[PDB]
Amino acid sequence: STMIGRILLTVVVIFRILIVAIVGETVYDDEQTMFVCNTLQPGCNQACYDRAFPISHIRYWVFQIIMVCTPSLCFITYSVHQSGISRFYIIQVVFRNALEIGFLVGQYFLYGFSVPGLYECNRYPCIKEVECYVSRPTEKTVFLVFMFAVSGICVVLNLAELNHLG
Amino acid sequence: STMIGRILLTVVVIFRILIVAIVGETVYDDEQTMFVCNTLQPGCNQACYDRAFPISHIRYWVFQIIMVCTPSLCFITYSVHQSGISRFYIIQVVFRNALEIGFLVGQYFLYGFSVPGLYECNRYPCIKEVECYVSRPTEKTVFLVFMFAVSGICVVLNLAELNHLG
Amino acid sequence: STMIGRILLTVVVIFRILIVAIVGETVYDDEQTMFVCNTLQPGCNQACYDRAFPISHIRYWVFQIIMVCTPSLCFITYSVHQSGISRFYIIQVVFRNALEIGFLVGQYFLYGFSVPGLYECNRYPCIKEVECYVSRPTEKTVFLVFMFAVSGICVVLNLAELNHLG
Amino acid sequence: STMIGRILLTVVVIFRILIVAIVGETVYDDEQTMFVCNTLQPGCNQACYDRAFPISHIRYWVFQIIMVCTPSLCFITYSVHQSGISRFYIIQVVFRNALEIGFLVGQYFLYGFSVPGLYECNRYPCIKEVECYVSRPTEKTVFLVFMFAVSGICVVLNLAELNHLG
Amino acid sequence: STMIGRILLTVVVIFRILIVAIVGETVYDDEQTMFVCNTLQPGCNQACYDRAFPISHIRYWVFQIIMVCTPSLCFITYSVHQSGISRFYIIQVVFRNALEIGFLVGQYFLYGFSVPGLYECNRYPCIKEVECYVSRPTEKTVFLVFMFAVSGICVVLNLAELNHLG
Amino acid sequence: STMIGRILLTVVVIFRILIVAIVGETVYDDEQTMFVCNTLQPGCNQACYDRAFPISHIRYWVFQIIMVCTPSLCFITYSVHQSGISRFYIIQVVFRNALEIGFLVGQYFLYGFSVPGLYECNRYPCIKEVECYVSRPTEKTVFLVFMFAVSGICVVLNLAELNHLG
Amino acid sequence: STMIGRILLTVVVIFRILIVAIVGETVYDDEQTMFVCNTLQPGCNQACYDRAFPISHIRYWVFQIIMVCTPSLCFITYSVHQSGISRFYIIQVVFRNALEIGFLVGQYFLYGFSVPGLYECNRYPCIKEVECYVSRPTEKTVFLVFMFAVSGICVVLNLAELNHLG
Amino acid sequence: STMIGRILLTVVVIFRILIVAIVGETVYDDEQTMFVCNTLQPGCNQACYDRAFPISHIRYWVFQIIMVCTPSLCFITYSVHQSGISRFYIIQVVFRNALEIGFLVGQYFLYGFSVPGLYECNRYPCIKEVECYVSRPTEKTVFLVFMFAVSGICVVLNLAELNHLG
Amino acid sequence: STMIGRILLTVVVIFRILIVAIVGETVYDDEQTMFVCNTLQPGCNQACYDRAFPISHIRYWVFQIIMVCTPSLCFITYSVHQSGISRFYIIQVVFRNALEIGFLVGQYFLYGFSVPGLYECNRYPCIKEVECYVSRPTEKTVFLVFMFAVSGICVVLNLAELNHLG
Amino acid sequence: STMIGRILLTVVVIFRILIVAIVGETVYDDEQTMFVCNTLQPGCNQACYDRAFPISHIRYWVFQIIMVCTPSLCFITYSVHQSGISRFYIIQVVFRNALEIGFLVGQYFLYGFSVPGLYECNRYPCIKEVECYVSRPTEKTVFLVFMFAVSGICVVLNLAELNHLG
Amino acid sequence: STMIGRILLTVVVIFRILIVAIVGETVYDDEQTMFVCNTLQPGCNQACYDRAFPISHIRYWVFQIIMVCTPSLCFITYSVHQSGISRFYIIQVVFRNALEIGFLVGQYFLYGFSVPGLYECNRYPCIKEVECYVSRPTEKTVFLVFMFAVSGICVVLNLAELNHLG
Amino acid sequence: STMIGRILLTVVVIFRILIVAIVGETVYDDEQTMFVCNTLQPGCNQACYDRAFPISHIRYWVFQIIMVCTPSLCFITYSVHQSGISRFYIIQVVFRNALEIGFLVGQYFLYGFSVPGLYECNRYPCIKEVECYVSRPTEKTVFLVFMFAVSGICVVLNLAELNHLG
Repeated sequence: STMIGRILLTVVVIFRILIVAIVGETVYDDEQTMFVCNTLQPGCNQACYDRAFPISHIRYWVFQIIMVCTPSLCFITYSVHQSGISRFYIIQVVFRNALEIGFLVGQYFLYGFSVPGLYECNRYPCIKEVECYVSRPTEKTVFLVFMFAVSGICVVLNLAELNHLG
Repeated sequence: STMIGRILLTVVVIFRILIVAIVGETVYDDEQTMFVCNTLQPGCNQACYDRAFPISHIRYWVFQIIMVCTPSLCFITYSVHQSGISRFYIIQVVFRNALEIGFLVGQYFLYGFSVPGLYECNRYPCIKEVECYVSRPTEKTVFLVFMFAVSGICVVLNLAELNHLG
Repeated sequence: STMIGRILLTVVVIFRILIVAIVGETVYDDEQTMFVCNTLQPGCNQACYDRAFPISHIRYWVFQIIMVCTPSLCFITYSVHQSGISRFYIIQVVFRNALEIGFLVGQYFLYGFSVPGLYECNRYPCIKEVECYVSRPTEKTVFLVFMFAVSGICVVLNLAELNHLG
Repeated sequence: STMIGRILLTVVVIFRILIVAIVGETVYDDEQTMFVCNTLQPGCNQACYDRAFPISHIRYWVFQIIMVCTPSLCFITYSVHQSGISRFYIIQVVFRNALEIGFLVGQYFLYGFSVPGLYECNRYPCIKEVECYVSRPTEKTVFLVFMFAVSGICVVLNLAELNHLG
Repeated sequence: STMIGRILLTVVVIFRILIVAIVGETVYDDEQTMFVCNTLQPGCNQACYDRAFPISHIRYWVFQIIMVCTPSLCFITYSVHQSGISRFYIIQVVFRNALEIGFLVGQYFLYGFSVPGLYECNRYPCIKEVECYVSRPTEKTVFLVFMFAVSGICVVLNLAELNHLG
Repeated sequence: STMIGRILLTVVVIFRILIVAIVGETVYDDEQTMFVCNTLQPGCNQACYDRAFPISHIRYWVFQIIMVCTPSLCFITYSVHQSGISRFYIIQVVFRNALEIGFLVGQYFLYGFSVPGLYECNRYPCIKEVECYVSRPTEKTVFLVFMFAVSGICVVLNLAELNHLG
Repeated sequence: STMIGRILLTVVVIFRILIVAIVGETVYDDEQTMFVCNTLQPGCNQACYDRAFPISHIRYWVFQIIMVCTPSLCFITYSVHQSGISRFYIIQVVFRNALEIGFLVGQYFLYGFSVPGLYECNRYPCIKEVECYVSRPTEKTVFLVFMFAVSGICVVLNLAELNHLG
Repeated sequence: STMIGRILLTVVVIFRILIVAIVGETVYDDEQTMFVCNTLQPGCNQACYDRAFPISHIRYWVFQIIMVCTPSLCFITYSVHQSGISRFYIIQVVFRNALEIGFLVGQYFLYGFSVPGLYECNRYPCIKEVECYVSRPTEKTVFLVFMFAVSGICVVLNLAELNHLG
Repeated sequence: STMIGRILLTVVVIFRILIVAIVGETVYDDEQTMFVCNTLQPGCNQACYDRAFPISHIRYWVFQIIMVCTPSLCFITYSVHQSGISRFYIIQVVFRNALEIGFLVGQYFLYGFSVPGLYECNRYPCIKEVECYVSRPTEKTVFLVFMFAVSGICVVLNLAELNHLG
Repeated sequence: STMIGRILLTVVVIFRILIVAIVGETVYDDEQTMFVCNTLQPGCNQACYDRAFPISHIRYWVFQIIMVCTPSLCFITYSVHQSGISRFYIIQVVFRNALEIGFLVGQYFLYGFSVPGLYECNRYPCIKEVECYVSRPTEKTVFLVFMFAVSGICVVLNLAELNHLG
Repeated sequence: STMIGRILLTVVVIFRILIVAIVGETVYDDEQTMFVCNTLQPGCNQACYDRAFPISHIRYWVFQIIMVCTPSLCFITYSVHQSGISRFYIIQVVFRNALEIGFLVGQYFLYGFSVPGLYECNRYPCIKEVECYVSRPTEKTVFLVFMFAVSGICVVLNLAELNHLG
Repeated sequence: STMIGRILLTVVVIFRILIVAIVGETVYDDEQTMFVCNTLQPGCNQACYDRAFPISHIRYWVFQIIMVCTPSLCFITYSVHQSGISRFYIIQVVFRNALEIGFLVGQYFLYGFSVPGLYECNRYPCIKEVECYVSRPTEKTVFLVFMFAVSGICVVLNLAELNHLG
């Protein structure tokens, strides 16, 4: 039972990396070029876009992907320099669990579960409140849901292994 | 008879991957830049494009290509870790068959058999119904038909092998 | 006499692949951005471009290049799995001949021998007949002629070898 | 205690290089295309952009990354040519410390701790003072803070090792 | 004396290839985007550009570079298949000489020795004669002269070796 | 004393190549797109840009980098073919010195020590004298100074080694 | 009682003429210049304006004013030529009554009682139905009501006098 | 019976003059400013407008009005100079009849009975045939019909008087 | 004392008429051409202008001027037809008083005492609330105050005369 | 016979004045606003219009009309001051004849008999020769012919009277 | 001496009225259409024009002309009604003097002695201070000076007559 | 001889007034709308037009016409009030002579004898010197010459009469 867990964890990790690397960068290419607001004021588009999307999804996902694989690099470097291993194993497993749970919660609190098509903006220099229109909301919603599902699976597997070792 | 089946399956898979990888990404490059609607309303182009093409063909095809090759990766990882194999063989064959049939049916229900040149749009903020015009419909229709034919061939071969093993 | 034939065939094939790969993709880059028609109607440019150039030359050439090298891949895979070979040799030679002749005839019937500088278009929504102007006709004509010559040489060599074996 | 220091230093260095290389170049892509000032004067945008951002952040970071790894290259070349090593070791450690502290102080004095959204410009040919608007200030602020934190960690580790050797 | 000739020939060939490959493709990038004519007629820019520059310099140079190295590929393939060699050596030397002289003469007759800054155009649909303006004439003139000098050196060396063998 | 000279020369050469290769090509990307002159005359921008910047800095630097490493290639090819070496060593050292001094003097006479922000242009078809505005002058000035310093260091080291051998 | 009727009739007639002559012509001056429809189709504005306002109010009112005073001119010309008068008097009174009632009914059936601010148009070449926006609807509504009231008063007075004579 | 004929003729003449003078000049004010054709060719609007409307209606009507009152001026001048009168009376009546019939027939042959909303134009420099759109067709049709009716009434009355005198 | 009252009343009336007639019509000429709102929505300018200024000041003043002089016309017509006069005198004085007081109160309730420079508009099709900018507010405020003062003087004089007669 | 000559001369003169005064000024209103040339050069329209039409037809006709009636004014002033008359009569008749013949010949030599629709212009700052397009050529041709006919009639009558007096 | 004073006063008054009436209204026609400010802000032109020119010169001059002739109208009406005259004469002379002096002082305090070509504006919604440019400053300065001189002459003459009567 | 002088003077004066009044005002209508300069600077057109044409010709001519007829008005007013006359006659003749000579000299010194088609302008805010283009130079030159000739004739006649009286 615990034999297949490692295989499934590795396959899920590789799948997530490949999906993020091959396709993600071209959905978000024209995010700001195709953002439009109903106004004649110079500088309102910049402020309203910056308020609507403080950090892009793809930047967050790349950062998370790189950060969640650091314990393995530390373990490999330690083993290479050596050339209490179980203590290092346990510590790295715990750290991986904590990092993954933290990142999942942060994603939920940053983005939610959908991308709406309209936005209401009231930042200077825009006069009172204006309405702005988003590009490709449906595809971005699908991406959000898919990423959340994959991260949940990863968390479940890590908890399973942690409870297996005891 | 069953000897040539594996060779033909491998050749078809490689051919599909190469065709999708080398040429597909540049037909769909200007999909939204060359989309135009007859109107003066800001934000109508975004809504009508999003309603006409919820998910691009190329995204769907890349996802399908990556997803239909996961059982082989699982088998290879299992064999590497080992260094009832027939049980794994049978299970992976069954899973491949199911995944391919599901993806083919999903493609048919998502896209149909052609891409029309005109589109009729009635989404907010567009007033009543408007007419929009598509880029490169004929080439996209040819691509659709070619992909459907290749996927059908793959399904036929997988069913043949499944019935061969028994 | 038959010794040099194989060398010349290989050199011609490699030359064709290199020529298509290095230079072809940048002549056709701006095909639709620099296409213009004399009109004020929205959507007329899309329809007239789609009617004038249903499939781009470069797409056809890439498809042909990939398709005409499949018998070699099948032969290599068969030999690798084995690790009546002459029957496979004869069959693959025949198939290569048929594929090359078919593709040459298809090219002739699709494109002809030149690219004109003006086009007359009468497709909806354009009112009556309009005149449109093409980008880089002379270079494209040169490319067409060069490709036809190379394909003819390849056909001649394949027929020579087929008659040599008997 | 001193065993883990080298591992952590190497991991931090690799992390910084990867973060700068993979994501940084695409945040700053449209820095000058999306810079706008409220005026009708030709040439005012160029002058005001040049005054606001004399050197881009990414150029400075690439230069610093390349410059802080030169002592290692010198050491490797010396060892290769040889094929008082401790004297070279001490000297290169000292030089690395000095370079890192200098670069950190220079960053602080060049950029500060945030990127504001508005800029006030009074350079010829602009008449009196004008107001200009910046692109993506929040993301750039986050990047600044992250880079400062990483560089501080590196400085702390280098000082720790220097005091360890004595 | 004949020892250094081969070394100088190889170095010159590699230098020419590197110069053409690294820098040439970006001087000619905006050739047609920055071409302008003084007129209000739609379609006049296309016709006048096509008449002024039938084939780009870079296309011609790439074709020549690829074509002048085919005898070496034939010789290598012959030697590999073998695993009267002097007859092949002599024949390939003669063919190289002929190809290089032909290409040099063709370049001279196609392009001349300079690129002027103004062009006078009288092609339909332009009314009578119009004046058009070229991009980056000085750099292109420098490139032309440099390429001519290199090709002349190559021709001289090939003739030297041909006379050396006798 | 003469041991470290070779190491420092190699490190400086590699540093210069890396700096030119990684960052230089993107500072000069928009040189002509963001060049503007105060006028209504068609064709004046082309003439004034061509007069202000006959050859780009990056082209000159790439050419110099490639040209100053040819003696090493000649030496390596000679050694490979051999498989009076000191005569070749001395000759190549002398040639390297001459080439580097010539290129440094040429740079000084071509470009000077700074890039001004305004330019005064009086070339046909511009009427009398006009004023034009440059993009990113400060960064280009910094680049100029840095390159001059590096080249001076290289010249000093080469002269040192030449005097060392005697 | 019948003495004041003639005075009131004359005063009302003069008042109507003055009101129409002095102010009416400048409310309707920009009727078609400030008419706008939401579309990109050439020729749609003309068709939709022509369908919304077949005849301008001011043209109708001028025609009516001129036509309702013809019997007086006929009577004056008859009297001048003479230089059964009661028969002419009765006949002209009857004709005036009939003309005024006919014109009032025609106005009601042509225009109604208000001018709306939006219009829905479905005439060729407009595609399907479009929305258009009117200029100065409130003032035109006030004018309509005022004119109707005045005409009603005139009709009442004419009927009163007709019944008075018997 | 013949007494009322003169009165009715005078009243009709005055009515026609007043109608033409007060209202006609402002319907045709924007005839060429609001004329539009679907094309990008300079000079096509001028040619197509000139071909569609060689002479404006209002010019023709003013000319006719002035020309049909010349016999009265001649008669008055003759009487003033005198200060066979019946011969002059008869001659002027005949001339008036002839002029009025000629002008009515000319109007019918020049303009017809309606103004269409679309026009098809094939004059140089327009390429092939184009479609153009007219301003205020309905009002102009009403004007045409009204003028024809009035002129017919005038002709009938003149013939009546001519037959009365005998 | 009562002798000068009539003279002052006549002079004030003539002064008001002259002031309104000579200068008023050219202050309000460009009221709608120079009205601007900050928005990209078609049709918002029309709605917001119509809501801000339902009836122009000049139209109201012309109507009032014409309406307040009708009793004099009635009196003159009565006297002419006659060719209890005191009863008519008293009645016309009373009617003039009532009309003037009513018009003054109506002006106060319609317009107030100033014209502001900014307007806030929330009418369909404008999205939420927008800001619009007025032309020549100061001059229009001066006009308003001047007209109010003149009308007040007229009312005072009419009341004085009414109380004088008793 | 000579009695009717004076009447016909007066009627013709009055007719010419009325025709020129009422209609002529509005055909030529938009002469320069609707003049267009195919070019991008600033200032070419002004030069080409000034070269095509040095003096407008209407200016010439007004000048001629005023100048040909001066002898009558001189005669009237002489008679008024008096309050050899035949000598003045003869002299004024001769002067009128001379002035009319001179003006007719000048018209013929200035304008010819038609107005063409296209014009070829080669004046600075236009580059080489350009093509320009005229407004309302047919109506202007009709006007030219009509004016020539009227002037010819006037000349004939004046010569008739001159020969009558003897 | 006092005889010529009245004649000169009348001539000066008539001259001033004629000069103001015939030419003044067309210098100020395009005051706001040709007013321009260097900015991209909507609504800044309106505010800055309103602040620079609160009341137009021509409005002030028309008001003054009408107001300074009221005493004569009062005197004429008094004389007509009469059909102590010296008391009225003296009173009207005094009132004329006071009105003229007041208007001259008001002109000086409102406008000064020149119209500058540049204006500096700092009113909302303009950001900080902007620069605006005036139309026809020199002609307006000449007009100002001429009007001041004429008014001064009038004041001098009125004072002369007042002192003459005593 | 002196009898005809008065008649010719009156006729010339009336002719000049009529010519200036009927035609002059419409040649200069579009003087500033059709003035263009080759530049991108806001405010340069205003400054350059104001420098080229400080006072319009028509304003100067109207002022001169009004000013040269004041002595006659003074004489008429004196005669009317009277109802040494020769002293007034002589004085007014002298004053007329002086005024006419002064105005002619002023015209010559202000305008010269022709209007050129190009203008060179160097006023702030224009950068250095720019070129501007004038509207209708030939017609304005003709007008200048005609006016000068008429004024010269008037001066000659006035001097003749002055010498006649003695």
